[PDB]
Amino acid sequence: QPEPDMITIFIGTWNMGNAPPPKKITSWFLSKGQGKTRDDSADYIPHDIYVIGTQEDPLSEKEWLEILKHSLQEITSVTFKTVAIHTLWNIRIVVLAKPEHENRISHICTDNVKTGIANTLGNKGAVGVSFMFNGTSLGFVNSHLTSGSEKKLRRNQNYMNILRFLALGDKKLSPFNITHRFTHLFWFGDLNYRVDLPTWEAETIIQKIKQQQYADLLSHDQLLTERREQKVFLHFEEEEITFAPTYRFERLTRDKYAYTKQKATGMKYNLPSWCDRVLWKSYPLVHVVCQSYGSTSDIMTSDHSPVFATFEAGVTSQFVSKNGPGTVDSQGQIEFLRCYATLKTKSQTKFYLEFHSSCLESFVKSQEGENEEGSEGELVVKFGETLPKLKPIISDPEYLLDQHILISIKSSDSDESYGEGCIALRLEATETQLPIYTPLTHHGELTGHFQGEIKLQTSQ
Ligand SMILES: Cc1cccc(NC(=O)[C@@H]2CCCN2)n1
Repeated sequence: QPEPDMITIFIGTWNMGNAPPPKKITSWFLSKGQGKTRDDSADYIPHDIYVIGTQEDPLSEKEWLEILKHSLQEITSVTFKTVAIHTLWNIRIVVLAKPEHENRISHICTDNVKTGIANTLGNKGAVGVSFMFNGTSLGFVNSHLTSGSEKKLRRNQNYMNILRFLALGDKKLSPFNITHRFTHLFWFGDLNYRVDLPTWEAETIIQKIKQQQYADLLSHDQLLTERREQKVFLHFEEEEITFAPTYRFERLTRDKYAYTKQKATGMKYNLPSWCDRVLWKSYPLVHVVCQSYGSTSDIMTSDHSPVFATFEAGVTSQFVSKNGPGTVDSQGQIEFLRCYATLKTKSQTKFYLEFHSSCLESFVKSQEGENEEGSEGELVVKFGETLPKLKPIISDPEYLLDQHILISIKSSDSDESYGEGCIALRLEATETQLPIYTPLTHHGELTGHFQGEIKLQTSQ
């Protein structure tokens, strides 16, 4: 039975509004409703992995798992296995996988982050799951961010706290946050970003939605504008939105948006918004294709509609050679040539690099670089041809060209990372000097760049 080189992943996000679900929720898992929807001809084909994020979820874990499994079994005639379930307050993540994937799944991790301080601490935050699928690391974050149209900056802060503090994936990747630990990272939830238009324009917005004319609304969506200004979700992707705003509906119909201020809302307006979102970030040159992104039309127990997204995701096999794992394969080498980091920092410490990758027995520390001043103010750290030659565990090009090198640039004085990035080994040529590049981030914000040349030797 061959190992797969691609799987499909379902991501769902639903703010259930503290109400139990209706008896049938299959439309969600079938990607049917509004937006980019799934072909009817695929309805019986199971996804490999289903990841369900809920917010304002009133059910017990047991109650929701029974509904989910019975839903999938009705669609696919497959009894899915539970990979993980984790709940913080009313924020929950469930990961289910086809039983044939049991032997392929390992290193299952869960964690949560509570985002608020005092007043603000006690119901917002995030849950997450990670695991390995054969040679591929997968991370999943369900976040419920701060509500209210005038709190976009709090939402951005909530995002940075979650990616700093959520402890998923390989703890040996100590310089790296979740935005660098996974081949594929999916971040979804009730992100709570709103369409920023005047209150007086509510009925105009409703009209636009009834005409399915979303362009002048999406141009005011706070998540799209904050992303375009590099204030949040730097280096993540989102499919184009082609479904109506998923909040705030009157319950038991989808015919009415309930936007007007009420005591129950804290006297805040809830103009129709795309609160409920799915974003992803995959390592460079790994296959990831969104095959659906939309909302259901027939699940009406909440003031939100469920959102679905599905993905093709490239995966790699576990590799065993005569040599690695458990020795190097001297037929393999990675040389980083004429590299330099450009940093935005005002500090004047010396810096060194660390190279981390599951193609190495353990991470590699470089010598200190040579600091120079850039023409426009910047620190430039030069490494020359001084960098340690990296010795991968397997030299077979079918393995090595699918790997990635994580890079951290660290202060000699503090051993703190000033920037993290990732380089693909999916090169146009081996035994050939080729340009490489990554942006460098720290706490998910841009802090610099790393560029230079690579020379990769494989057994071919
Ligand atoms: C589908 C599923 C759910 C939960 C766990 C797993 N698989 C594993 O944990 C494998 C079994 C042997 C060691 N690792 N698969």
